[PDB]
Amino acid sequence: SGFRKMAFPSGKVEGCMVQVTCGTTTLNGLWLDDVVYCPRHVICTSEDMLNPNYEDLLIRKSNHNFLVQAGNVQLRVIGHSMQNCVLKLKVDTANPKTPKYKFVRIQPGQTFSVLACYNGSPSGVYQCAMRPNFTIKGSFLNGSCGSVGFNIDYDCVSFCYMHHMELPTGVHAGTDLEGNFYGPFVDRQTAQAAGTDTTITVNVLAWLYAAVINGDRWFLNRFTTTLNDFNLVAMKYNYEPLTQDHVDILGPLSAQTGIAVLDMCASLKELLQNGMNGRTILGSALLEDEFTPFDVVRQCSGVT
Amino acid sequence: SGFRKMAFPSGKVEGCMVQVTCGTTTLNGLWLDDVVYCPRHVICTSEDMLNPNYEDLLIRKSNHNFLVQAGNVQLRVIGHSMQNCVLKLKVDTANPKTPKYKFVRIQPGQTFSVLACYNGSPSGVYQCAMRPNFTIKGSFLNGSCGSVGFNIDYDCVSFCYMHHMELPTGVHAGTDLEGNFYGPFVDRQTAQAAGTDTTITVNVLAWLYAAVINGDRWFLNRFTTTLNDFNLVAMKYNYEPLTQDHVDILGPLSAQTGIAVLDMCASLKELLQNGMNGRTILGSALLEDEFTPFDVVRQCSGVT
Ligand SMILES: CC(=O)Nc1ccncc1NC(=O)[C@@H](C)c1cccc(Cl)c1
Ligand SMILES: CC(=O)Nc1ccncc1NC(=O)[C@@H](C)c1cccc(Cl)c1
Repeated sequence: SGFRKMAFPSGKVEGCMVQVTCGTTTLNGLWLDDVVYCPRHVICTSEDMLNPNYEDLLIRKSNHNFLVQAGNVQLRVIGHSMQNCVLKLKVDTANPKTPKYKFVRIQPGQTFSVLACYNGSPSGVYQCAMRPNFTIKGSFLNGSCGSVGFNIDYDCVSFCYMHHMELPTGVHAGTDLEGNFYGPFVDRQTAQAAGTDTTITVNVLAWLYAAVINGDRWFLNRFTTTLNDFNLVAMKYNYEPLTQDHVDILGPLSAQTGIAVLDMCASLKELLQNGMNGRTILGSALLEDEFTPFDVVRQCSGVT
Repeated sequence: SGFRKMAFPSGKVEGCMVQVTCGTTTLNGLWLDDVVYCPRHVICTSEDMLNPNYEDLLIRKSNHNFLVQAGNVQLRVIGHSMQNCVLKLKVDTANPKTPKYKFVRIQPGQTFSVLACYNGSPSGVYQCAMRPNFTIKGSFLNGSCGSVGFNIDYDCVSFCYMHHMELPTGVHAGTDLEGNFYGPFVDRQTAQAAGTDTTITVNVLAWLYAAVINGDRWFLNRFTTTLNDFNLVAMKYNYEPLTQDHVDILGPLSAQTGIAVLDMCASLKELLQNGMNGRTILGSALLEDEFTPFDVVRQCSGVT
């Protein structure tokens, strides 16, 4: 028992982190096979970030200008290319620690672990959710760019995020491993505001099921609701509309606890309308939305 | 910017996890050099756990009864001994992945990362605090025993916790790596209640400093207090009394923000007396106490 914001074990990803330096700029790269992936803004100075022409900037750069270091050993760069907002540096040595991996573009509301890194060295690991507005609420400082987000399926690492930018709001923006930003963000030092961030209803419901499984039952009531009635409440509280696909994914949790999804929706509706009244659920005084139904089942079943 | 419950990268510890089986019981072991450390209750059946005589139980066990597996390879057991509540299994092979390590007995209020494991395989990593009542609020299921807690200082892993037991309360109890339980707990299936759990005042203060550093300043007020006046409030709200040692440790955070420790104590006093009024601090609707002043400085400076 007990429920925690749990991250995947980070070892397979630690073995891939390298330091990439170009001119005066140093950030992190991801070494998989004979390719190092890093944010393309490594070729920029803070002066260039105001309005960078990455094609023209990359033209003044050769293989020897990209310094890649894996711990204390230098990798020889034999090729460089730009794919969307990432640079791909071909090195002459395949990473001997390359795990079985995939590149995946996650959907908003899905979760992933982040291995924060500085100068190619891992500092920490935490669990994140891709917000419905395509930002992440991470913990990143200057030098953290190139830190990756991932999921693990037994022995396979699915890389889904590469950190690129911190908005003036203090929220984070980045790309998939093909260099496509999540959301409308561009890799430019300009005012970019994150749109309205809604609460991931299906995740809050999954977390309510985790609370019931782990003993916290005070919020359960004698009521039920319909998808349309619940969604009228969800709109008012900036919660994502619940669909039958969401109800379907909550099926295993509903079967485990014996509580119908719409009954759990009525508990959530009353929690939205009346608050927690000073009470807590799984040690939290607010409705947690960064656990997917898959995360709840995984943690409550012990998937390694 | 951004503040998260961050765990240490787990790779060095993943390379040490093994599966230990004795009779019908399977749990996790920690392989360092030519020794495997695991909870001694591995020699018990659930029938034995009611009132186990570990000395008599261990007498009916030989080196060949302890099956140690590191992934898919079997380790040859050449010795076995009981040290307090842990068994030490001498194997004929030193772990090639043994990191630089230490065994440390942490103090209540200190934090550490847990690598939850099942059948010698890592499932996840999360940050914990040793509660003032010597329990931890973790996430552990049947099979998780032997999962360890640790801290990392550059390249050295300081192992501080080994998971042994879940109390009927749903909180967790375990030992240091010499087999000494934290708290009054015994490795027996008997009613053991965790004493009163207080809030780690110095950690809440450090987290208030992290909030100020990261932009959340609404709670700052025009007031100050004294250690004795603040402690009268701390007693009423089951908060650990603040000492000058605590004020001293908060020094770097006070210097960074320019806010005197006693001024931050007055903000905390008003937060205790009036609550958050529906507001949040670092995404939390309650006062967080599982970040030490060292964790705040580390996360806010990017120590790898
Ligand atoms: C100073 C500082 O803490 N930065 C950071 C902190 C946390 N994450 C990233 C960063 N870095 C950035 O956001 C910068 C270099 C930037 C600016 C404009 C566009 C892009 Cl793609 C990147
Ligand atoms: C069933 C189940 O989820 N267990 C567990 C869940 C989470 N942690 C540990 C455990 N295991 C225990 O607490 C058990 C085996 C036990 C009982 C009495 C004394 C000790 Cl030292 C140990």
